Amino acid sequence: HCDLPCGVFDPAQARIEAESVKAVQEKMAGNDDPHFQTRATVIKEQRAELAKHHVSVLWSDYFKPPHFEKYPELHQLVNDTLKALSAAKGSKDPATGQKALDYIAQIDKIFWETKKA
Amino acid sequence: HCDLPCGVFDPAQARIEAESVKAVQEKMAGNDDPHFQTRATVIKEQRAELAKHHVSVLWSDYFKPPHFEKYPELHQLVNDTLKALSAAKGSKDPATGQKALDYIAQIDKIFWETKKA
Amino acid sequence: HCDLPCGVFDPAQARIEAESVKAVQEKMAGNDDPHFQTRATVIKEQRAELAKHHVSVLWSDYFKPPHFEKYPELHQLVNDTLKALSAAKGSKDPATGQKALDYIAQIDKIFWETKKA
Amino acid sequence: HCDLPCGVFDPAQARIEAESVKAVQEKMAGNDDPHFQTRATVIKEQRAELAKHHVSVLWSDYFKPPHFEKYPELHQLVNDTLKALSAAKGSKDPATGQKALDYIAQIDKIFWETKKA
Amino acid sequence: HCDLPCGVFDPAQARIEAESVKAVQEKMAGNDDPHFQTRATVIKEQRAELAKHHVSVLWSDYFKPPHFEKYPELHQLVNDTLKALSAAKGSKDPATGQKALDYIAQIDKIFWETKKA
Amino acid sequence: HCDLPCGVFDPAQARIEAESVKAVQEKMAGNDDPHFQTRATVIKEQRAELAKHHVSVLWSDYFKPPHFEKYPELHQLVNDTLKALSAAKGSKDPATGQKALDYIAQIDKIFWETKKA
Ligand SMILES: [Br-]
Ligand SMILES: [Br-]
Ligand SMILES: [Br-]
Ligand SMILES: [Br-]
Ligand SMILES: [Br-]
Ligand SMILES: [Br-]
Ligand code: NI
Ligand code: NI
Ligand code: NI
Ligand code: NI
Ligand code: NI
Ligand code: NI
Repeated sequence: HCDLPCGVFDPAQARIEAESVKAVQEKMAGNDDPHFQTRATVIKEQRAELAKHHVSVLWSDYFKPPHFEKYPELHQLVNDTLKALSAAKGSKDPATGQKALDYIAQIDKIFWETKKA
Repeated sequence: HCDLPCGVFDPAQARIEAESVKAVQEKMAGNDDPHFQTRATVIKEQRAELAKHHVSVLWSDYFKPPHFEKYPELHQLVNDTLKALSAAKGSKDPATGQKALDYIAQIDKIFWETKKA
Repeated sequence: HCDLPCGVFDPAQARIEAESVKAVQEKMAGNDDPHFQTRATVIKEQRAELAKHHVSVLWSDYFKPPHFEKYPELHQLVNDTLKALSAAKGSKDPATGQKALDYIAQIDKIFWETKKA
Repeated sequence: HCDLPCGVFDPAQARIEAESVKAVQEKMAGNDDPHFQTRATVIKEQRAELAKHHVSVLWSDYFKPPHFEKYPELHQLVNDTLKALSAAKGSKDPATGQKALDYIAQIDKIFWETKKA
Repeated sequence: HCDLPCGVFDPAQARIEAESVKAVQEKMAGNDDPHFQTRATVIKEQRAELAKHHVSVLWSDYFKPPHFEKYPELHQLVNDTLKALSAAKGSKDPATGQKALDYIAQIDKIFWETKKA
Repeated sequence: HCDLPCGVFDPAQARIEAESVKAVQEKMAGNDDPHFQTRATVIKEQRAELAKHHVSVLWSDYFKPPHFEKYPELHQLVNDTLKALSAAKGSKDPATGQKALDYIAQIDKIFWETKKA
């Protein structure tokens, strides 16, 4: 994931960050204190950006042309995932974090498929 | 490029960082001091990574589905640029820096078209 | 701008980040959602800080003593630009973003002159 | 892992970075090219520091007084893990990476036990 | 503080960042402007996290087994300090900043004792 | 130092980073192992950049126009300090770290003078 190549990649990195995004959204629903809301906004923004970086890294650094041929929809899937993450970043609705988790889950399925074969 | 959205994008950001990459490769042929070679290596890894970030952001944050219908080669183009920037990161040969610039120039051409219509 | 030296500089880097600052200020007048206001605030703080970094780097890493003899107001100009960017960071008023851009435009004019002779 | 608290933590974040460390060390044995060795060293330093951050965050933000009560050896385990990561930073021997991984595994078991309550 | 080892550490780095935390908290009592409160919250989060990094680095990179031997309460002191910093992150009350500072002062005395040998 | 303004500034931040630069230089003189040299180069580059950021921050964010009038040589002093730090960054000679420490010491003298009055 580090560009050597070192060869170690796992969508879990994108996932755990996007799970933090959703968790923050959930918490924001429970406590309207402006200072808390602000800190939640700060943290959500950071985690969502890290999730994007991880998803982008799988796409540029791990996935190769044979993968793009086998999965013609992967380019657009990655793009939509990144857009979903930016949508979650801009929203307090955990359903937006969940949508981005849903997309990452589709990438993860494909990822582990390429690991078998 | 900050994800607000703020709507301020320019592939010049990627290009300037990719220019630094090619310039650093060029300097590496000029001075065999191991300390200098190592600093050039540090700097090149960082600038190439920034270039990759700028390219990725254009793709995810600036380009939208209408652009992708109009330019069906754009997803693959962005993927190629990022892989070219990875190849430059791994190399001392300025030809690799140039190849990354050439891809960026193709993104730049598409980008300014989308600013017209 | 990486300090190798690589010799690749362009005040466009500062300018684009300062444009994002003014754009974010402009958006803040458009949408009173507190969550949106807070994200705009996060993003503006970051982009202004990047702009300040780019300006500082030009001053320390690109401009050299001959430039300072030729442009004796340049030190104070750079100081003013950075303080203008701090003032924009602290404000929602796009006039502050504009003032920072105006100073950057003066650095830009000096910069391109030094590229000629 | 972000400090809201959001309550999302997983020692897998430290693991994955430490796996990269070990993977780099192994790659260093098979390509004596000076530029490659330098890049491998640069990347290793980065990923080892990320792994440390993730371990430190678990210890400061996730683990709580009753955990330190139940596991009187946790403080020292976390300290030994961080030192094992620094030892891996300073070394090309994959045995050092592996030792860091063995420590993170001890943290991972404790972590998941604490999530059972 | 960088992990060479270079052997240059000073708890003053944590102190200065924690002093900023407390200074922000105090400033928050005197300007109820929503934008100012938001920026103060953003900056506080950043500086508290820097202070934590500096404290964590001391503990992992500077302190050694004989220090932990001589000061059996060091592990818990460092943990309490990090938690005090998180409490300051989450609060507008300068008493929380001050408590973080009082903990860093306990670390600072121990540090300087260990530099006497 | 954080741009609120919070009002907390201390040249010690620049100093401790520049002291790390010098310490690394000293160590590089003692151990010619290429892996160690590389890691030292990495670390020195990072610390020197952080020292520059701190010096630049005093200059833009702390020092004000009354200070520049009272100390007409301060602008150029800061510029030369930053250049000295970039010189140390590019060198393994600790005398270069010491020169940058010398310059910071001149800034520090002025800084504490402005704190009295
Ligand atoms: Br890779
Ligand atoms: Br945007
Ligand atoms: Br340069
Ligand atoms: Br937490
Ligand atoms: Br150390
Ligand atoms: Br300030
Ligand atoms: Ni990797
Ligand atoms: Ni933007
Ligand atoms: Ni450069
Ligand atoms: Ni978290
Ligand atoms: Ni150090
Ligand atoms: Ni401050």
